[PDB]
Amino acid sequence: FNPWTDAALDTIVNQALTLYAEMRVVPAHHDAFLAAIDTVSAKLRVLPGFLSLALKQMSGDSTMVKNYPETYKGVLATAYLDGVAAGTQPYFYNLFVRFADGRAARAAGFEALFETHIHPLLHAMADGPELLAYRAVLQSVVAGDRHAIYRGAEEIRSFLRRPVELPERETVTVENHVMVPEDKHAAWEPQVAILLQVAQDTFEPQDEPSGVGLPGARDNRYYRKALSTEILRNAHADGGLRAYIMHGVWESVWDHENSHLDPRFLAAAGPVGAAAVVGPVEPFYLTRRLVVAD
Ligand SMILES: [Mg+2]
Ligand SMILES: [Mg+2]
Repeated sequence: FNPWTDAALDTIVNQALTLYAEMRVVPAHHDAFLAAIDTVSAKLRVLPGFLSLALKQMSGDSTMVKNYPETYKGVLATAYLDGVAAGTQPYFYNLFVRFADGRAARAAGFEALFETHIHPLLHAMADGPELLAYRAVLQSVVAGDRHAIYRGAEEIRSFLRRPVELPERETVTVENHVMVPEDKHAAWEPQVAILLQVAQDTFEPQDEPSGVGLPGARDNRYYRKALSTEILRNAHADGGLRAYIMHGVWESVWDHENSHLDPRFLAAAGPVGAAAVVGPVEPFYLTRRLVVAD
């Protein structure tokens, strides 16, 4: 069940494809792991049809995605960073490798690169047990930012060529993970797309003069607009379930959490959340590497 093999990759084509991994890395292997990612990204960036690569460290967990009462807002905002600072958790890293189309993805030989450079570092200490990675191939269904919604294959490629999450900007990424019944997913996708209009348009206070909003805080309901939103579908159903990630980038944890309290968002998300039979789980991430094509 490896979706990164030649054969798996043969089965898919004319749109952006993301090779995607969720990994755990222990401190003893961390420096080597980042060196390995840098070795791998140098090799990938020069390949035909390569768009971007993002390495994101899980930093906390959204509570407002669950619609807990506002007293719980942001209480796990930095909890994963704290686990690294306590040594109680490994590093959790997700990797996004975006290609122009299936031919580019297929040609890239990513599985080999991963096996050579990254796989050997994904073990605990003794040496110890292998920490298994989640692996997927993901399609970008629809995407958007503060100015426009991107629906065509080429418009979405272009969006993926200019990621906003440059590490030095200290943006906060969210990945809202859900599974929808496979027999419902086609009908559901158009409902999800209204979330991109909400993301493009909504902020608090609504009259903020720069047209972006004010920074969120624990003690207010303000927020700046999302920086970017992208709907990722797993290219392969998991039997009767289809996995999605609503991939968002925000200026801060508080902007995100406060966005979830806005009645405009709640009204639009209600119907979308109705079809989710697993999740939502929506962690926070910091972008540790961002690499674009040469
Ligand atoms: Mg090139
Ligand atoms: Mg969210």
